[PDB]
Amino acid sequence: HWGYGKHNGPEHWHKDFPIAKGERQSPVDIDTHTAKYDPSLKPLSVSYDQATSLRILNNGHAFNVEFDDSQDKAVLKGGPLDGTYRLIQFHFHWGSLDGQGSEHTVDKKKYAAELHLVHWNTKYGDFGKAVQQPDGLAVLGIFLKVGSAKPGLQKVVDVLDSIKTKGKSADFTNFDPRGLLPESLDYWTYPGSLTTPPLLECVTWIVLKEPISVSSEQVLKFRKLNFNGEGEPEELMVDNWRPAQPLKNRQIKASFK
Ligand SMILES: C=CCOc1ccc(S(N)(=O)=O)cc1
Ligand SMILES: C=CCOc1ccc(S(N)(=O)=O)cc1
Ligand SMILES: [Zn+2]
Repeated sequence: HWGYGKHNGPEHWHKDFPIAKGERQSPVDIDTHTAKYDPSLKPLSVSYDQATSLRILNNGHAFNVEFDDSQDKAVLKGGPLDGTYRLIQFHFHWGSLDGQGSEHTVDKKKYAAELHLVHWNTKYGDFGKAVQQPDGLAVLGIFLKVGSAKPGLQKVVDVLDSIKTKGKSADFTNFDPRGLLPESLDYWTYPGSLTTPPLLECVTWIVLKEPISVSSEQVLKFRKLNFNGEGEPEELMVDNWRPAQPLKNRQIKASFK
């Protein structure tokens, strides 16, 4: 089973998931000087007012806050996207130290963590079909830096004690993901992939320029989670990020000048 350890981490993934060495892998370094402003890019439309969170799950790789995606309740549209993409879950990647944890980097800078809000293109009917399409998913990525607390994150932080180990889930209703966004929706965008196996090349990445700030105490609580299941040897869930992959034949576009 793949993971983030010395013996099953990102350098090993290609042996079971050969697309790991593909033409549009994620994450990437965002070279801010080389990214080109695209004045034809529309503003993002984030419509989360009717979002229905259901549950939070430790899946052994991260924790997912899951949403009801059986109707257009929380959707992403506009920007580089054609059509409507429904929010299915969000999760984070984070480090063992404040100086690493993000998957995307900005001029080689690593942030302490990165939030991924995962959406699937409604024209494909469900998430499983969507991941088989080159325009199946839109993932909104948001960097986290350590400073002031993010009040809208605290409800997530406080439930983590109940899902410490792999396979644990807890009810998690009425959570409003709007509380996780920064003020600005300026973004970079490029075609890429899932950043974990199966590494499918199905994602339009939309990475916000403005990080959110979270407190040291908030990120410390992420680091108390476990990769392992209950009753197994404890391995802290930290450094669950894939490093930047070759950009290859891609251009990163900026929504802003
Ligand atoms: C649960 C936290 C909610 O966070 C926000 C934060 C801002 C808004 S808005 N765009 O209406 O001013 C709505 C919800
Ligand atoms: C197809 C099952 C796995 O689903 C996902 C969904 C999203 C991601 S990521 N880190 O690229 O946002 C990784 C794996
Ligand atoms: Zn992710």
